[PDB]
Amino acid sequence: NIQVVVRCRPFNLAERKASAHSIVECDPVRKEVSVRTGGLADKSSRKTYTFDMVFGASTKQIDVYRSVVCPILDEVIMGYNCTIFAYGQTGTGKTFTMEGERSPNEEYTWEEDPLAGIIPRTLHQIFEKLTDNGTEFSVKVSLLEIYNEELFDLLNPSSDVSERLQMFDDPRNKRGVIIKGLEEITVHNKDEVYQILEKGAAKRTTAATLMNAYSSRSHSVFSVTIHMKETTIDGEELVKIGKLNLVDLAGSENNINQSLLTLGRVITALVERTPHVPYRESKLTRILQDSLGGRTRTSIIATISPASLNLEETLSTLEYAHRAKNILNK
Ligand SMILES: CN1CC[C@H](N(C)C(=O)N2CC(c3cc(F)ccc3F)=C[C@@]2(CO)c2ccccc2)[C@H](F)C1
Ligand SMILES: Nc1ncnc2c1ncn2[C@@H]1O[C@H](COP(=O)(O)OP(=O)(O)O)[C@@H](O)[C@H]1O
Ligand SMILES: [Mg+2]
Repeated sequence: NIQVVVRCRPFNLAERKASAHSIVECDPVRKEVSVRTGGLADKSSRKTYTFDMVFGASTKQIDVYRSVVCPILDEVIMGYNCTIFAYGQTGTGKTFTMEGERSPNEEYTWEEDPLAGIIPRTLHQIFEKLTDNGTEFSVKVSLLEIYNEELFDLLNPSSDVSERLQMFDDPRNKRGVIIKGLEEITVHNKDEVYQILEKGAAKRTTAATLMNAYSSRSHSVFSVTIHMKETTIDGEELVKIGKLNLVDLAGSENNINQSLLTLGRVITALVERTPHVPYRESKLTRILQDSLGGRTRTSIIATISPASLNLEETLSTLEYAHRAKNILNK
């Protein structure tokens, strides 16, 4: 059930000018990825894997958004809960896929930037798809990040990062938590998206100075909750509630990341049909417990490098991502 797509990234300038030979190959139509585990391009040993979708270095943001995100957003907009994770080693494109970047030289507007990733495209699309149509709706976002088993709010402008939040269990709905003091910001219009992300980015900078390897070691959860009162062309009024969580995981490479470790152990228990699934063992899996063998529609985007130096890590990531194909939820 859980859908797992692989995204390979392009070689950088340091790799192009250093004449880099991709040890990776992608077959979208065959949904397959091949990794040369040794030897030459003349003759070689290769390892093959089959996923739910595969995107090669040539894949653009728009490609990923139309192919994977738009269908998930329609489900959220149907009153569903969905979650998408970006998993992979540092330098492979987790943040790039989830948030994207800006085109150089102030070339574009944030709505047009071909470099924009999932989070920005998604927030812009919600206001598109709903505004036109006859829908009443509010949009709330929160940005909850985990570093060394502590919780931070990257959107609260009244508090500074160093203030960690407390998490408790939800006495109402089992298998869910309440995070005390976490800000939920209302996005009044599309021209409110940008400044929200501007503020999160800003705070991220301070978090980064307060904590070592922050961008590499933290897990970030950006959630958009949609409240809709849709009045069909007829006159019916459907009240729906959707939540999409977008998770940029800490680098997969290997102190200890308890949330990463637990995540991997939760997948193992799920796919090996073990009675005990160790959710409670980390903040992340407690937060996102419903996304793992829960009533949530989840997708994993595994990001790999094409360079030869990263073979062991890309192998490790493919292997990890293949296994999660066997987790049944919803
Ligand atoms: C000086 N400032 C100029 C603007 C800058 N900025 C806001 C951004 O460009 N973004 C932050 C972001 C994002 C930030 C979060 F906290 C959480 C989630 C997210 F998706 C996405 C992108 C960058 O890839 C983006 C790329 C494309 C379109 C919009 C935004 C930043 F403020 C520096
Ligand atoms: N699919 C991609 N296309 C183009 N550049 C990419 C892609 N994936 C990653 N990159 C680049 O690789 C670098 C590290 O990427 P980043 O998104 O920060 O990854 P991570 O969050 O996994 O550590 C950045 O320079 C980003 O420009
Ligand atoms: Mg990152």
